Amino acid sequence: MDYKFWYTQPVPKINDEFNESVNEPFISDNKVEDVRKDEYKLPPGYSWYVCDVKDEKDRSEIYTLLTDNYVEDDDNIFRFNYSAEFLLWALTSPNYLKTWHIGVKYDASNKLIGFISAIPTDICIHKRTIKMAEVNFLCVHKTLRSKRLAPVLIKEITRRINLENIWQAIYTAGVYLPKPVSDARYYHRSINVKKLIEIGFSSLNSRLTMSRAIKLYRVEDTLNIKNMRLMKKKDVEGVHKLLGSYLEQFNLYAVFTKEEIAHWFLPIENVIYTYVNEENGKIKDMISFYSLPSQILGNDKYSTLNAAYSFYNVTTTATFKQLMQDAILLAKRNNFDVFNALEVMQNKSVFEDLKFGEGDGSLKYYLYNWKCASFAPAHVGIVLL
Ligand SMILES: CCCCCCCCCCCCCC(=O)CSCCNC(=O)CCNC(=O)[C@H](O)C(C)(C)COP(=O)(O)OP(=O)(O)OC[C@H]1O[C@@H](n2cnc3c(N)ncnc32)[C@H](O)[C@@H]1OP(=O)(O)O
Ligand SMILES: COc1cccc(COC(=O)c2oc3cccc(OC4CCNCC4)c3c2C)c1
Ligand SMILES: [Cl-]
Ligand SMILES: [Mg+2]
Repeated sequence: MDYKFWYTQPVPKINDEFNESVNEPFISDNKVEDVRKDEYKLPPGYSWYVCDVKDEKDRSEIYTLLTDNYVEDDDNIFRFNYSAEFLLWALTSPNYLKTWHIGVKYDASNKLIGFISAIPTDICIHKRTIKMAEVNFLCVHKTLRSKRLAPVLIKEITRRINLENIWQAIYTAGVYLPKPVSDARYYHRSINVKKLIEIGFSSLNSRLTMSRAIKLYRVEDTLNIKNMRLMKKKDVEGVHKLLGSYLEQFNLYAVFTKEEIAHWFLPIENVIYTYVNEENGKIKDMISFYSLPSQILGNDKYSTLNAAYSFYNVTTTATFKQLMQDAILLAKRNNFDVFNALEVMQNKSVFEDLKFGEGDGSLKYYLYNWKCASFAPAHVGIVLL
């Protein structure tokens, strides 16, 4: 389109394409002492608000904002419905800053109508490891859309991040903006087939009757890796090493510390599931997925789609296909209707054999203030939430 906000930002032009050997900021040499110390102006009757995610009430108000106003599917039949407990997990990682959790309230009602967040994470992009901010959960109330509020939120978080002497960020969106480093399609592996058909997430063709669709997706309730168990505190060193060593091969991935591994993977009911296979006290395989339910808009029978999203999966003792079959099965065991993944890492390789369907769109990966060659998604080794 025209991208009049994005064009003033340190990000590539729509027509920019860089050699593999390019790996550097757009703007280097930045200075904390020069960063604006004043908050971005909001329109009359609107105020900044510092959200304390560890306060139940503040967390609940972010949760209602996103519940009613967050990302929908193209046909406006489903809306992402991140739980409050998920938000807590997502936003309170190691060394997080409360003042990168940014709310906008409407003066007169005192109601939260806008939100944007970031967490600090070490990102390796093309073998350069950079302190970055991972930005998520940008949201403006449906009644206030197209008012140019989203650039005010962006600019204000950029200012807040810059104050910490961080100059790059990482983010994903479904919408095309200037300009993806990678673009990954999503795929859906049906578990509760009939519910999926009923709510219009999946469809039948005459070759596929209801009974046939149900047989097609039926799994065996027996793991390929018999000893796969919920991760415990004792497993953090092992997971750190297994995941840490695996991720080195990709062009884009998070460099997790131990403290990060514990946060990111220790299980929490209805938010994050990690399973491990220990052999001789060494952690040899792992599976992880997170819970992201979709609210079903206007379906008489169901109000929630229970969905599991693939997180980080590593196998040394089985085929990746066997690993990801077990991950489908562990998801089913925890009541999920569907197992979603992106075509990142080695995922695409198993999608056909494990009966994933292609979805309807793709997820773009972005860096802010970084110049580098774009790449196919199989070179992406990071999953954002
Ligand atoms: C070094 C530190 C750096 C930190 C900062 C890093 C950057 C982080 C960037 C944030 C990454 C967030 C990642 C994330 O959370 C994950 S992606 C999901 C974002 N949330 C949703 O899609 C929920 C529903 N929609 C809304 O809330 C509104 O439509 C939002 C708020 C999306 C835009 O509100 P609006 O009422 O529809 O629009 P205006 O206010 O009038 O603004 C229009 C301007 O916003 C640009 N826009 C629209 N959607 C965008 C998006 N998803 N990313 C970036 N930019 C987006 C748009 O292109 C236009 O700029 P342009 O004229 O150049 O084209
Ligand atoms: C059925 O429910 C919905 C609700 C809203 C939108 C859509 C359409 O996008 C997908 O159906 C969709 O499927 C995916 C599978 C893996 C990872 C994905 O993106 C991540 C995780 C979610 N937040 C941002 C980064 C996705 C998405 C966005 C489907
Ligand atoms: Cl400005
Ligand atoms: Mg707006």
